[PDB]
Amino acid sequence: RWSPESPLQAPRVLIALLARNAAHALPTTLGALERLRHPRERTALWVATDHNMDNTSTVLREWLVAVKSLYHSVEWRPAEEPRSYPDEEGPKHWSDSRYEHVMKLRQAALKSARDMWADYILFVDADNLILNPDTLSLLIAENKTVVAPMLDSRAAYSNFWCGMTSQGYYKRTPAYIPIRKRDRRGCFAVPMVHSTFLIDLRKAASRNLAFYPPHPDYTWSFDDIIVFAFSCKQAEVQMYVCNKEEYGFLPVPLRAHSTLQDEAESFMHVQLEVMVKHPPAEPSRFISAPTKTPDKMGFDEVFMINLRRRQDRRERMLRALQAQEIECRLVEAVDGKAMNTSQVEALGIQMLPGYRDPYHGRPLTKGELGCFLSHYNIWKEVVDRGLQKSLVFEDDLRFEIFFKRRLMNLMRDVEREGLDWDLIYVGRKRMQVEHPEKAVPRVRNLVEADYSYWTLAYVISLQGARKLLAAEPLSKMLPVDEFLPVMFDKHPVSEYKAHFSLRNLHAFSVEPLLIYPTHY
Amino acid sequence: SPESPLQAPRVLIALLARNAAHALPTTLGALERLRHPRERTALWVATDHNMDNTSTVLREWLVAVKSLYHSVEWRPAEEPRSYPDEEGPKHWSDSRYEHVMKLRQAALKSARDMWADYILFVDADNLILNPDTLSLLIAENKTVVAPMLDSRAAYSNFWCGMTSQGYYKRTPAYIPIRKRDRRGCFAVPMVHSTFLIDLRKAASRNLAFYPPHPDYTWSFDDIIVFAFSCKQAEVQMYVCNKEEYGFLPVPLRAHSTLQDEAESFMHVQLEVMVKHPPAEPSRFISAPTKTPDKMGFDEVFMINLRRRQDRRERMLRALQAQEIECRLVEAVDGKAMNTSQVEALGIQMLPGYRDPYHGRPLTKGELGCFLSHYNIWKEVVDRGLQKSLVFEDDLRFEIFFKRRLMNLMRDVEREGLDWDLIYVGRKRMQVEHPEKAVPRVRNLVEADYSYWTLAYVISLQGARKLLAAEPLSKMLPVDEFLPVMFDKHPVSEYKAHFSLRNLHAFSVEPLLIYPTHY
Ligand SMILES: O=c1ccn([C@@H]2O[C@H](COP(=O)(O)OP(=O)(O)O[C@H]3O[C@H](CO)[C@H](O)[C@H](O)[C@H]3O)[C@@H](O)[C@H]2O)c(=O)[nH]1
Ligand SMILES: O=c1ccn([C@@H]2O[C@H](COP(=O)(O)OP(=O)(O)O[C@H]3O[C@H](CO)[C@H](O)[C@H](O)[C@H]3O)[C@@H](O)[C@H]2O)c(=O)[nH]1
Ligand SMILES: [Ca+2]
Ligand SMILES: [Ca+2]
Ligand SMILES: [Cl-]
Ligand SMILES: [Cl-]
Ligand SMILES: [Cl-]
Ligand SMILES: [Cl-]
Ligand SMILES: [Cl-]
Ligand SMILES: [Cl-]
Ligand SMILES: [Cl-]
Ligand SMILES: [Hg+2]
Ligand SMILES: [Hg+2]
Ligand SMILES: [Hg+2]
Ligand SMILES: [Hg+2]
Ligand SMILES: [Hg+2]
Ligand SMILES: [Hg+2]
Ligand SMILES: [Hg+2]
Ligand SMILES: [Hg+2]
Ligand SMILES: [Hg+2]
Repeated sequence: RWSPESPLQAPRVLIALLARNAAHALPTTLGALERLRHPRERTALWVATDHNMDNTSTVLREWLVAVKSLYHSVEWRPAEEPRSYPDEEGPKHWSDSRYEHVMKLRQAALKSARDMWADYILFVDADNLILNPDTLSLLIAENKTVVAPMLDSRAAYSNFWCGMTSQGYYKRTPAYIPIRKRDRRGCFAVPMVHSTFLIDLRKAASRNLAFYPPHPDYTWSFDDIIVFAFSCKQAEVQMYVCNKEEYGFLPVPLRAHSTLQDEAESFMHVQLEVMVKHPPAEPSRFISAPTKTPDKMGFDEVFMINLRRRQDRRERMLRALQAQEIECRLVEAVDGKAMNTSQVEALGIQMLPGYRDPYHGRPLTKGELGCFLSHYNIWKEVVDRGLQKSLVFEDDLRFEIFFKRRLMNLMRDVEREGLDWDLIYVGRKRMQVEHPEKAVPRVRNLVEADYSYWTLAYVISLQGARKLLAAEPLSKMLPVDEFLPVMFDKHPVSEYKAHFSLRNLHAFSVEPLLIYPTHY
Repeated sequence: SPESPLQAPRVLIALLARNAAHALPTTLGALERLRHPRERTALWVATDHNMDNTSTVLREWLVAVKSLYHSVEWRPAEEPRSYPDEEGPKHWSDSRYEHVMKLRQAALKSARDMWADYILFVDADNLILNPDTLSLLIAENKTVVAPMLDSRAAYSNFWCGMTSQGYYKRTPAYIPIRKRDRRGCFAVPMVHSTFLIDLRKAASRNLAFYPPHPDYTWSFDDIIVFAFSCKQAEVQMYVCNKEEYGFLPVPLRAHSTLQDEAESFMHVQLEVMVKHPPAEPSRFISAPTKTPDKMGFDEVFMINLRRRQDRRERMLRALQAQEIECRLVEAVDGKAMNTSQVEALGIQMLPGYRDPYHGRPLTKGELGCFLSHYNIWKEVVDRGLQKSLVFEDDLRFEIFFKRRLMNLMRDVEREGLDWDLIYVGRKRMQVEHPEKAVPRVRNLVEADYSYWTLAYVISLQGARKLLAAEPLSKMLPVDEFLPVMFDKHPVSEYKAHFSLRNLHAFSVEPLLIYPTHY
């Protein structure tokens, strides 16, 4: 008699979470873990926290209490004191006692998974955002013994190495950039994975894996990730990294003598990078992130141009500026296409005689017309209200890490030197890259702006706002990203610089640039 | 790079034990030798209401094997030693039913909480001889599957039918399955005693040993309550008889005794030693010593060829297991005798004898076997043994052999019967009508035509009567000479050679001994 067997229950996963100074990331990080599409009754939690300067253990304790009954089991190993290691130089310094402790901890979680008869153990670093709720299911689907999902960072850094040096050190290989950029998809054999990975405790070879102590043959640096990677070689366990689709994001590690504020702002940029192409990563419905209070970054006004019909560009920028604690005045963009020929003449608008597109040879467009009038209105607002220094934003731009501190420290450097400036580029397209642009003395990270090509973000002074308006550019209409290089006298074509007489604009540019385009 | 093999599935073995010290050495030994990784095996043991030292045997064993297994849970309860609503140790009251259901439910919750793949229930007196039984059960990929355990009777750990009220039901399919005529895994409405639950299956979440399903309207029986639970869960129960798995004692009545259970499980060990080597106990438990008596006889002989070492070791184990002591008599190899030594004893075949089956005359094997019995008949008269039991070396002992045989001889001597021979093992040739019973002596009948000499009781008066006929000059096989002496041999040509056939012969009814191979 045939009788159908019911389905197998999902694999039994232990999620091991080591947390130190993670209160900045846990609301977003733990919310992502809650919403993993894996049955919570087939999931167990293992949490260890210690050496905390922030209220990391308090956030964890509240979250665990809220989700304890949903899971197969929960282990909780806090240690309030000491808040820092006796042999450390700072919270971001990986001393030997911190290496040893974290190794011992991962080993304890590994043993705990073995003792509770779990199929898999999943390590997730407290600052690792597992955005894809299917990541755990997808990693189980690969039937590997140690597999890791390639997480995206702001740079080439990711949670895997492509080469090793037979001494344990990092090593670039030609295949890293292809894997990193997902040009080659799949799962690849690599000598190193870290941060987040899945161990298959069904595999018999996993019984020989060990986070601590180092293997008896280990003769490398006292590094936690190196000790484990060497343990996979001895057990002949091939580590794999998969990039078949997007899984999550992670911040790039900081230097030893960095600070907790660096780390909190570093993870905030991760949230920004997510919001470039995704909705904002939501927090847990049981953890609440602290309320932020913004400012104008010491400016007289921070503008943001936006066309009302581009509603999704508006919400994205407001979420990004809010997350960076930056306040803006929304300026309605001049819809250049909605202006008939009569309203164009009503403002004395005439294209510059003989203008041709640098890459197609076309006259000025209605889009570039409405774009020039948008910046033209802001220049009018600057002169009317007498704002001495203002920052101007557009609606499609991504922010660099530590954007707020980095620009504010330039503005306190430009001010302390009494620089006679009109236009400071926060984001442009540098067109003169043969010889380097002349650096501005006594003001670090600032150069004299040569021929640029964009107006994504810039600082303008009241002096510069009058200079632009006094050149009456409405009758000599030229796209705004070319009219500015005409005003500081670095435009390549001289048939354009001839129509404008006085071109005494003091233009500078932040170096490196603090803002880039979204879709480049 | 090649992925390593998967580990074996995680199995929790659940063991309820009450008054099982008689079986735990042999039973626990069978489990510790299961071909299934101990690191992938966990133990769950609960014991209570013990009148024997069951609790001490388990603790002695668990302490010795704790370090070898993934986990060990241990639930003992010394007081009380019996249920307040019971009529005896073998009576299943509602408190006993309720407690046993709670223990199995507790074992199921344990298996679930420790994330085991399977839970294997094994009754404390179930001898899982086959070390691969666990592996085989897992292989069938069933949610509730049981191995068919052999018993001395038609009883096994499954039913083929069930009534609309939850009672046992015979079906035409039970016997073919029970005798391994139809081999395979069959869907049945009831399995118990030893079975495997697949906790990987989502349906197993709905199984519960306790409490009964809210629709349960049947009797408060532990196995039926579980059976109805799988019905509500739509989980099909299976039993597999593809090969020999293990052995099971047949349950006893509510008013049976502990010694009945102890001796009933001993018979399981005897049954194993028929076609299999002896079932060894755990090398971590000391089996209790046994004191053998002569069962009140003046002597117990065992005939055996010195060359048949295999038969000797098997009998000396079955006897020692039953606390029976025998004097070993070396048989006379009638095949190693040349034609000169045959005449040296004054031996002549009875004129005209031939085998009633293939027509052969008396054989050399049938010669020395008569002489071995002939030499024992002499030692009886020489030593003056009033009552003696005579054994051979290919015997199958019935259940409760020692007590049933002693009770018979006690019923005989208290009645003063003029007896000379009492068969204990034989082939009854009168099968049309039952043989004439002996009044006032239960389980004893007058021996009609019989045909074996497996084992028998012989008196001094009867030991003289055989030798008085002087049979060496007119020799038949010894199993045909006796029916001549009590005058039941159908051949009047043979009986005509013996002038006085005055032997008074009897037999136990039913027989207590049968051959190893029929
Ligand atoms: O004493 C400690 C130190 C760290 N952690 C926790 O362990 C993880 C370490 O992640 P960090 O962000 O603090 O460290 P990095 O981002 O700089 O990168 C890390 O990548 C690996 C972790 O996956 C190795 O730990 C490596 O040495 C280390 O540089 C985090 O979950 C952190 O919260 C602790 O619980 N206790
Ligand atoms: O209070 C108790 C009563 C029983 N048992 C245990 O229950 C198991 C089965 O009991 P028995 O072998 O003594 O009883 P049976 O031989 O008659 O076989 C049983 O077969 C089924 C499955 O075991 C049911 O339990 C049924 O009630 C019963 O007949 C044994 O391991 C016994 O040790 C206990 O641990 N504690
Ligand atoms: Ca990190
Ligand atoms: Ca039993
Ligand atoms: Cl430094
Ligand atoms: Cl320093
Ligand atoms: Cl804002
Ligand atoms: Cl113990
Ligand atoms: Cl049978
Ligand atoms: Cl029955
Ligand atoms: Cl003996
Ligand atoms: Hg690679
Ligand atoms: Hg590794
Ligand atoms: Hg430093
Ligand atoms: Hg705003
Ligand atoms: Hg059947
Ligand atoms: Hg059942
Ligand atoms: Hg003996
Ligand atoms: Hg014989
Ligand atoms: Hg028997």
